[PDB]
Amino acid sequence: GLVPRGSHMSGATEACLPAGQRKSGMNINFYQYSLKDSSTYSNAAYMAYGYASKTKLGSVGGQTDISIDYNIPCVSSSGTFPCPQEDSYGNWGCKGMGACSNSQGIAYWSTDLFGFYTTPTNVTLEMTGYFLPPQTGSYTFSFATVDDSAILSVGGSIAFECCAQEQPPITSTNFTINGIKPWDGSLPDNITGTVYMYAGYYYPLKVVYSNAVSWGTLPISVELPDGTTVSDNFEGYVYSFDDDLSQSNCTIPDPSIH
Ligand SMILES: OC[C@H]1O[C@@H](O)[C@@H](O)[C@@H](O)[C@@H]1O
Ligand SMILES: OC[C@H]1O[C@H](O)[C@@H](O)[C@@H](O)[C@@H]1O
Ligand SMILES: [Ca+2]
Ligand SMILES: [Ca+2]
Ligand SMILES: [Cl-]
Ligand code: NA
Ligand code: NA
Repeated sequence: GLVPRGSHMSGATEACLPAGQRKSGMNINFYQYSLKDSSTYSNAAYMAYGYASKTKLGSVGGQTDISIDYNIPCVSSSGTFPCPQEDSYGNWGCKGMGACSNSQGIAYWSTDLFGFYTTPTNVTLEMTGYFLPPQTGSYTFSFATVDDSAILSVGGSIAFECCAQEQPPITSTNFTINGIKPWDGSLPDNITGTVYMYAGYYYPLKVVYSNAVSWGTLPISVELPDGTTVSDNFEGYVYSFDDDLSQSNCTIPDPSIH
């Protein structure tokens, strides 16, 4: 045939072609989350959108290194140093530091998350931007682990609306990766999700992440169509655009036929 037939049953992921000035990296918004609240983040509506009904603490833009690896302090005999969780032991010490005099269960303030001074022990944050595939094909996004709760969403009308990156969150719960902390706190069923993408279109991307206490972890990766993996540093793949609600042609409801 002259033209491709298109993905079946309108199944292509919606993408975007924003016409404005592209910015490298994602925007990170931070919102209040209560220390040791082990229920709010179990919820889908909260992780999709309800987080933004909490106080907004601040934001930072232009972030290309997006994994989280927050370690609480150990107030040790030799000073205060961050403790990798796997090195913690007893009640409690940190291997190579001896016993720690401080509590695991209080809030701690740090710039570890994106340079923004907040409480990484207890916070929710929303990463938004557009993923630019260099290759047409299947992309597999993954979280290596999740501590405490996270989702990843890809696509127009799923992550956010085309050319409307800065708007309040949309209500879609059609997550690409559902990493929500289960009520009965095992691991989530699946912390990887696949999207078929067409090169050169901008795909809305949203990550929402919550920590309730102590350590926080979210190692983010994507496997490209060519089989290579990009981990943590997404420079060259993620971008931001200021809203332009007036750009009529911004949404591409089916890239395969566009
Ligand atoms: O923790 C989130 C991000 O914080 C930034 O300031 C850098 O340290 C990144 O390497 C890290 O991925
Ligand atoms: O699961 C509740 C909790 O368990 C541990 O205390 C640590 O792994 C925390 O980071 C985690 O939030
Ligand atoms: Ca829409
Ligand atoms: Ca935690
Ligand atoms: Cl030790
Ligand atoms: Na860690
Ligand atoms: Na520290």
